[PDB]
Amino acid sequence: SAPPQDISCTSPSSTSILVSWQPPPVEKQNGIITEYSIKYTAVDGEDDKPHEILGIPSDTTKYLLEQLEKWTEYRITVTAHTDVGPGPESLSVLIRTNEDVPSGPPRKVEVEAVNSTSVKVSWRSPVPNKQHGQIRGYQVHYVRMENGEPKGQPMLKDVMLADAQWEFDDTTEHDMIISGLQPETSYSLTVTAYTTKGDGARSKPKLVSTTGAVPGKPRLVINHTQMNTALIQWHPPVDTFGPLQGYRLKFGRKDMEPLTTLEFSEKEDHFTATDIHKGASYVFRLSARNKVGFGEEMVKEISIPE
Repeated sequence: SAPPQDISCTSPSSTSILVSWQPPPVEKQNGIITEYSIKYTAVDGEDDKPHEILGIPSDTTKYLLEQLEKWTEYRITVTAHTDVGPGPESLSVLIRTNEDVPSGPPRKVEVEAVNSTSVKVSWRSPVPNKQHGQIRGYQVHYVRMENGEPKGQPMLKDVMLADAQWEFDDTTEHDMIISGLQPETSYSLTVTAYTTKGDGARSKPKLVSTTGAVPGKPRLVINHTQMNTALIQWHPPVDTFGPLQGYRLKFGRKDMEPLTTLEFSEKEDHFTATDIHKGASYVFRLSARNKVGFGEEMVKEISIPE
């Protein structure tokens, strides 16, 4: 006898497969067809047991398999029955149900401050058996926090993978800098992965704050003193953003490199520079530091008249 023909399987959802067939050629049948049956088995699935669709009407040539596993392969045959019994089963067809969105978050989310206007976030792909498809990209969500609660509107940055690193994305080490942020401000960051079907589960939010700002520029006062010296005095910036910790002075002949670098504590606010000769130009560059670091340098060049 002849089996069903025109076997056609398609997946309309991540958990379903539409099976289609036609009766065997009537000139090649024997008895009258009375029903169809389907055999379907998840290959490599959580449930590897064969399942069946029974009692399909003789005039019915399509049937929807449902409650299948997401993005999973199924091997399928169709069999025609007569009043005698079942005939030979069709050729075997294997297709995979559709992709879905990831049910797991990106793995290993880590955050850290960069400077006063930016933070860094790192992550890896979701657990492979929770992706439900080829990961196509990620979205980093971040919202400004105030007293432990979100204040501003959330923003996002989308990262889309290139075709070249679809295949090795489980080994790619992902990271992103978010800039354009406010000094000394807390942000709550989440990361999602996406497939073609859409966005998946979000990581558990992680807090990260930008650093504080560095101090403003100090003010320089310069005097010509005896024996080819100059008294270099300074005043702290009014904007220190916390306790000042010291100063850094770079000085020497103008354009002549390298300059001499000296550091001072916050308690010191003058220095006598030596080898300051009449008829030459000298540069002084002074920055102030807090625990974050040094602010911009106040830069002054002086020329001693002859």
